[PDB]
Amino acid sequence: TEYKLVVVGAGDVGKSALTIQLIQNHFVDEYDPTIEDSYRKQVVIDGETCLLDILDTAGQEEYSAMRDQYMRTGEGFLCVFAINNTKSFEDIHHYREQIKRVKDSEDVPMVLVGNKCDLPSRTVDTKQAQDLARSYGIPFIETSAKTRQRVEDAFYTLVREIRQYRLK
Amino acid sequence: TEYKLVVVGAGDVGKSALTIQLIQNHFVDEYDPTIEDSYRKQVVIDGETCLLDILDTAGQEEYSAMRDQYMRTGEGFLCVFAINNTKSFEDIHHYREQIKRVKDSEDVPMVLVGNKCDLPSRTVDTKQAQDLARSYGIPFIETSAKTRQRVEDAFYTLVREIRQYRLK
Ligand SMILES: Nc1nc2c(ncn2[C@@H]2O[C@H](COP(=O)(O)OP(=O)(O)O)[C@@H](O)[C@H]2O)c(=O)[nH]1
Ligand SMILES: Nc1nc2c(ncn2[C@@H]2O[C@H](COP(=O)(O)OP(=O)(O)O)[C@@H](O)[C@H]2O)c(=O)[nH]1
Ligand code: NA
Ligand code: NA
Repeated sequence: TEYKLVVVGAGDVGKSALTIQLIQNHFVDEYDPTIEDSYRKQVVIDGETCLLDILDTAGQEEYSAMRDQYMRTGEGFLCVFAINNTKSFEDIHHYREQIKRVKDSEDVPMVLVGNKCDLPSRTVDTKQAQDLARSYGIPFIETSAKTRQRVEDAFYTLVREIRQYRLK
Repeated sequence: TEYKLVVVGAGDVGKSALTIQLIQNHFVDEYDPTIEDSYRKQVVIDGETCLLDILDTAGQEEYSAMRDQYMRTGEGFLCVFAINNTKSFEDIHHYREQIKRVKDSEDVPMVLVGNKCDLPSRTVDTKQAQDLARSYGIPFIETSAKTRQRVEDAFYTLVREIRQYRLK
């Protein structure tokens, strides 16, 4: 039932920062007196209960056995790069292709995110990213976790993509 | 083929500290000229290629959709508590029971670890832990990631447990 979001992308692009910001304003204390302590947190986005996972192959998942399992379990993917990191943008295709392979489908809920849009030191232009998103058939959003710009929007977009996919 | 180790336990018991220490002295640069860049890191413990994963339900996996998948993929479990944290010891049974349930088996390679054995502020006695390990049928090891005591031993023990299990 819950929407399973997975944030993917190169290391140091702001996956953790984005997810923490989102959770900060979206967690609810859910009351259930038939469980220990009675109050578990859950994340609710655009009126949907969401589960959230970060696939971090640069850090926490470098020596991991779980990469393909994150991709099989995940329902929608936020593919993140940083606007000051050309390599992180170049890495998007590899992640996208992986997910496509694992899920064995051309149609996966995905949103492309260019993070750190507050930085003056841009090397990835909006148009480059737009072209990429358009090739994939997916939305593109620029975000900044530092300044809190379009963070909720990116997650909201992905939720909506998953909602549309589920209606098929 | 590779040994899939999963470190489980309450938050702040030293799972990350233990795993980082282990990796520090066990990673090898593996040369393979048919791949990009030619040199991927791998972890080798007791002459076995290992993959390493931390299940952290207090942090990185609190809102996660992946708990049961970590347990299904994992082959051996390092169950960690801290000797100054009574609650973290009380939580071991819950983790153990979860893994048993997910894997549908009484026989899972497991090692019980009491971490932070360098601390003077003990509330879990060695005998308590020994009794627990003995009930489970598994080794118990006290460790300190801070002072670097028995860290390799704990992982070596779990590797050996997995080796024995695989020989069945
Ligand atoms: N200027 C700026 N820095 C950011 C932004 N998001 C994250 N960072 C920083 O980038 C680094 C990597 O962030 P982190 O969330 O750890 O990236 P992850 O490795 O992809 O999870 C940290 O220093 C963050 O503070 C952002 O939108 N703008
Ligand atoms: N004294 C002491 N502190 C430790 C030890 N291992 C970890 N810590 C500290 O305990 C805290 C939690 O460690 P961390 O690895 O983040 O725990 P995790 O949440 O289980 O991954 C940090 O402040 C670590 O530095 C240890 O063996 N001894
Ligand atoms: Na790493
Ligand atoms: Na958390």
